[PDB]
Amino acid sequence: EICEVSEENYIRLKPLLNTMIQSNYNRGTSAVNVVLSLKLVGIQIQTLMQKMIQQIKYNVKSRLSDVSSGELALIILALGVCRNAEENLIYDYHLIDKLENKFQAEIENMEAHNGTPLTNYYQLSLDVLALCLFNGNYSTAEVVNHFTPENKNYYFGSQFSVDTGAMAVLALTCVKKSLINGQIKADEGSLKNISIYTKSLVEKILSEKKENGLIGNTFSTGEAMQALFVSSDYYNENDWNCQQTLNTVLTEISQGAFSNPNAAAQVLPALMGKTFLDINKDSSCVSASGNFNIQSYISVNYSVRINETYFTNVTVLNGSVFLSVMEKAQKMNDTIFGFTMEERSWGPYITCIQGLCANNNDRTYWELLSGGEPLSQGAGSYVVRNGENLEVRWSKYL
Ligand code: CNC
Ligand SMILES: *[C@@H]1O[C@H](CO)[C@@H](O)[C@H](O)[C@H]1NC(C)=O
Ligand SMILES: *[C@@H]1O[C@H](CO)[C@@H](O)[C@H](O)[C@H]1NC(C)=O
Ligand SMILES: *[C@@H]1O[C@H](CO)[C@@H](O)[C@H](O)[C@H]1NC(C)=O
Ligand SMILES: *[C@@H]1O[C@H](CO)[C@@H](O)[C@H](O)[C@H]1NC(C)=O
Ligand SMILES: *[C@@H]1O[C@H](CO)[C@@H](O)[C@H](O)[C@H]1NC(C)=O
Ligand SMILES: *[C@@H]1O[C@H](CO)[C@@H](O)[C@H](O)[C@H]1NC(C)=O
Ligand SMILES: *[C@@H]1O[C@H](CO)[C@@H](O)[C@H](O)[C@H]1NC(C)=O
Ligand SMILES: [Ca+2]
Repeated sequence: EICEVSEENYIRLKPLLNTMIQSNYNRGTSAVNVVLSLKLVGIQIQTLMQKMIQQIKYNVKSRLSDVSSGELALIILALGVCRNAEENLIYDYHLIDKLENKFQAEIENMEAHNGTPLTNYYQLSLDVLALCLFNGNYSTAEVVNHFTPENKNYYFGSQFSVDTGAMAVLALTCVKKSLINGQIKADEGSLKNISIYTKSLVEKILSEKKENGLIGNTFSTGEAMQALFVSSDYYNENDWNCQQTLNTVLTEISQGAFSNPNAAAQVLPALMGKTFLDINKDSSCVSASGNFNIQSYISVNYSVRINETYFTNVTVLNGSVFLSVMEKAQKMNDTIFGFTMEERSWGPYITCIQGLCANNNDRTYWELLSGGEPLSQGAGSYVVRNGENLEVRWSKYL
């Protein structure tokens, strides 16, 4: 099923639009995902477009080797949503060729490191999707080999990653269409296995549907909708009410749930009935598209769990974020609560605590929890409440 915001309710999407516009003033956040999101729904924003090109030219000319496969995949997707002058950058910089190498590096890392890629399966799916949409060279056998729904990389602990599953579905679906067309040849029976993979992934995605229509959490729903949009083969009308899901998301937007530009970007296309598969590299660019009218303190139980657990009661100003709690604890005791964070596009990411740093190959990371439940937001955004059992936990992907 495909549902979308009616033209009468377009005003409800304004907070998303506003959020993405403010990201112009944030040099730490990406413009690639934002511009991709906008162009996908037929929206062009000059300032953000200029920001993205600047970021792309910067990374290509002096950091291309360090750019992750998934990051390059998004760059290619953003530059080639439709045919324009900026799309030439893909072929002038040979980004598709570079993506093939980065994608192969992910594969060779899994062979060397017990099945763990350099990044993750979300990016791996982004890689296949981009290579598929832009006629890049990739092995379908490699896809059949690694994208099996039972693969551990679809799961973070015991939790199936809806985001990962959704992006995989979008990628696998592209390969399917490419196979049925004349774009790509493969060993006969590949279409069958990929279809089965997709079938299983759709079931796992729908199994994470909440009572309110959300699929996974608030921030995985948008791309989950995309995946379900293109995979109606594997579910009935009574397996999913798209309208309920849409309505719940719209409610979240009005409550400011999508204040993070990365989250706003990822949710937008589906709300307009669009998916990543609507990317037509051979022209869809409508040049005329877009007319825009324009003290109190609180206390929590903060704990750091590794094997043993260190805990204190911290007091912060009301409306403080999870990160503020961590910083207060660090001041109380740098030995025990001292941490290392890095600035990401999503925001502040916790890499190390007590000199103990998260490791990709070890499949280890720091997990944020409240009352034993994993947060849906980062430390920099999660507003804490009185009497909350806040916890940062050393965890595995399992
Ligand atoms: C892989 C993945 C992803 N993750 Co994590 C999950 N699950 N994540 C991870 C892993 C990262 C390491 C790895 N192997 O890459 C992993 C398992 C450790 C992780 C952890 C976290 N994640 C978290 C969450 C909530 C999110 N994650 C997603 C970004 C969720 C993603 C889904 C999505 N994007 O919609 C996701 C599936 C794909 C990210 C990616 O590669 N994108 C493509 C890439 C090209 O862009 P990128 O921006 O460079 O991606 C990098 C960063 O995003 C960073 N990163 C990953 N997650 C976060 C979360 C935050 C808050 C920040 C600031 C950075 C990150 O890791 C990526 C590789 O370096 C999220 C959209 C999933 C969701 N629907 O809830 C959500 C963001 C929501 C929001 N409004 O903030 C955690 C806070 C969960 C928790 N309760 O502990 C936690 C961060 C704790 C900390 N230390 O600060
Ligand atoms: C498809 O999967 C089946 C069952 O695992 C396997 O026997 C077969 O070799 C696969 N076919 C292709 C072309 O991948
Ligand atoms: C544009 O925004 C202004 C804000 O004052 C509003 O009054 C006006 O009705 C809007 N114009 C339309 C209808 O697009
Ligand atoms: C946790 O304890 C185990 C012993 O059971 C130890 O081997 C391991 O190093 C500890 N974990 C960390 C993160 O050091
Ligand atoms: C706070 O966390 C500690 C462990 O870190 C635990 O012993 C204590 O019971 C917690 N406080 C409450 C009331 O939940
Ligand atoms: C935490 O709790 C203790 C005991 O109730 C209290 O005396 C102290 O003021 C609190 N400390 C902080 C930093 O909140
Ligand atoms: C702090 O502010 C929040 C909303 O801003 C409010 O819900 C909460 O009640 C306030 N502090 C109290 C009374 O615990
Ligand atoms: C921090 O807490 C630990 C554990 O109670 C304590 O032994 C140590 O003296 C403290 N370190 C600092 C830097 O205050
Ligand atoms: Ca330190």
